[PDB]
Amino acid sequence: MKLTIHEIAQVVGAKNDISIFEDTQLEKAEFDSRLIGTGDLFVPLKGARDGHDFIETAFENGAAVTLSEKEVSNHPYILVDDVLTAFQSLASYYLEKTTVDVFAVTGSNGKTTTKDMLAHLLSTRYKTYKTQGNYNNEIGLPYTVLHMPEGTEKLVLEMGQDHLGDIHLLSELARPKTAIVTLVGEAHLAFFKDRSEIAKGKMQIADGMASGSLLLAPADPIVEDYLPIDKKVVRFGQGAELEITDLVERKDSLTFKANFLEQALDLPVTGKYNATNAMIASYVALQEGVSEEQIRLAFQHLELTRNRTEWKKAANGADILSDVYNANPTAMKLILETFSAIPANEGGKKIAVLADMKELGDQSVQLHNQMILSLSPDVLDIVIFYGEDIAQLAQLASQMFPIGHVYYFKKTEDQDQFEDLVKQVKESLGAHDQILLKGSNSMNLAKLVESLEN
Ligand SMILES: CCN(CC)S(=O)(=O)c1ccc(Cl)c(C(=O)Nc2sc3c(c2C#N)CCC3)c1
Repeated sequence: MKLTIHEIAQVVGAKNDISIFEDTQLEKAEFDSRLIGTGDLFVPLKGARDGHDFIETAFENGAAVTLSEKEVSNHPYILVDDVLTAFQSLASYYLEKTTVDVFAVTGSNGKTTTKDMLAHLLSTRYKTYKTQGNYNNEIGLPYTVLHMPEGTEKLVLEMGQDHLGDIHLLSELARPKTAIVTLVGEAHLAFFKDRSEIAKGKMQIADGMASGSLLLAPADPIVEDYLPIDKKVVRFGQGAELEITDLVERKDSLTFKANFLEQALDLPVTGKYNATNAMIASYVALQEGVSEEQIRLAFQHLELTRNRTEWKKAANGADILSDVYNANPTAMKLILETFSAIPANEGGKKIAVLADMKELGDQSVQLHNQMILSLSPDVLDIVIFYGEDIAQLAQLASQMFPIGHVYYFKKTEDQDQFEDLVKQVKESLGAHDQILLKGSNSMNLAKLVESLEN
C-alpha cells in the first residue's frame, strides 16, 4: 500500500493515540490472520469467530500494527469503535489519495461478468485493477480498494447486495466516476423482497456519484422510478439509445453488432446477456478513450470466469446451489444464514450438504464445529455431512436435530464413502427440494455435483 500506522490512526480516529508506536510504513491489509505478512496491517473482523482472537497470531505472522476495538498491550494497535467501519473509512480515504478512477458495476451474472470484461478492455491502455472474485460486499470492496497495486489508473469494482441499502453504502464509499447496472429481478429473492425493490437497491449505485457522471442502466421499466436526477443516464436494450442490432451464436462462440460501434465483436462464450455485458462494457471502455479496435482485439481472447455461485438444476428439476470457492468458516457461516432465509420450493423441504474445508489449519476441527451455531433444526430439514474434519460437527448436529435428519459419510486417505453419499443424496433429494453443497472443492465433491445434474 502507501500508508502509515500514524496516518491510518489519524484517518480512523484512533481513540487511543499512536505517538507511542514507531509509526512504521505499512505493507498491506488482511482480515484473515492466516494471510498477514511482515509489516502488514491486521484488521480483526466479526467472522465465524471474532477476528480479535487472532491478533496475536497476526504479529507472529508479521503484523506491524493492528486495528482493534480494545487495548492490545505490547503491540502497535489503532483503537477504534468498530473495525469494519474503520476499515471502510480507510478505503474511502485511500481512494481520495490515489485519485484513481473508480468504475462501479452491479450484477455478477455468470460466464464472464461485466466486471471482468470492462476491466479487460480498460487494461489495454491503463494500469487497471478489479474486484477479485466475489469480494463485492461491504468487506470485499474496502479490501479490494486497499489492495490496489501501486500506480493503479482504473479500478473496476463490483457491488453486490443482500439487503436494500448495501449498495448505497458501497457507492457512498467508493464514489464511482461511472457505474453500470445489469439487473435481473431475483426469484425466491432471499432476504430481499421483490424485483422493484432489487431495482431500487441497484439504482443506489449512483448515490455516491458526482453530478454529470455516466450511469448505464437497463431499458427495463422497473428502474424508471429510481433513476438519478443529476446524472447522465444511458439506457441499453431493444429500443434504447444503446442496442444490439445483430447477434449470431455458434455452438460455443458468438458475434454481435452494436448500434454505436461500426464492426461486430466476437466473444468466446454464448449468450444474449454476455452480449449486452460486452456491449455496455465497451461503451464505457470507449468513454475512457479506448479504440474500438483495441477492444475488438481485446475480446479476441477473454477468460471464462469459472461458473460463480448461482442456482442451477440437477436432472430432477431441483434447485441445486454449489458454492465452489470461499472455503472458510465465515463464508460457510454466511452461505448458510442466507440459504436458510429463503423458504422452500413447492413441498417445502430444506436439505444442506456440507463437507470439509481444507487449510483451516491446526484448528480445523474446532472451526468446523463452529458451524453448529449456524445450523437450526427448525429451518433445516435434512443436513448431510461429507468428509473427515467435519465429523464432530455431524455428531453435534445429530444431537441437536430430529432423529434421522442428519447424515455423515467418511472420506480420508484410507476410505471414501463417496459412493454412499451419492445414493443417499439422490434418494434424499426430491425433485422439489433445495440442496446446498458447500465446502472445499474436491475431486469427489465435483463428481457428486455432476451425477446430480445428469
Ligand atoms: C471475502 C469476503 N467475504 C465474502 C464476500 S467472506 O465471507 O469470505 C469473509 C469475511 C470476513 C472474514 Cl474475517 C472472512 C474470513 O476469512 N474468515 C476466516 S478465514 C479462517 C478463519 C476465518 C474466521 N472466522 C478461521 C481460520 C481460517 C471471510
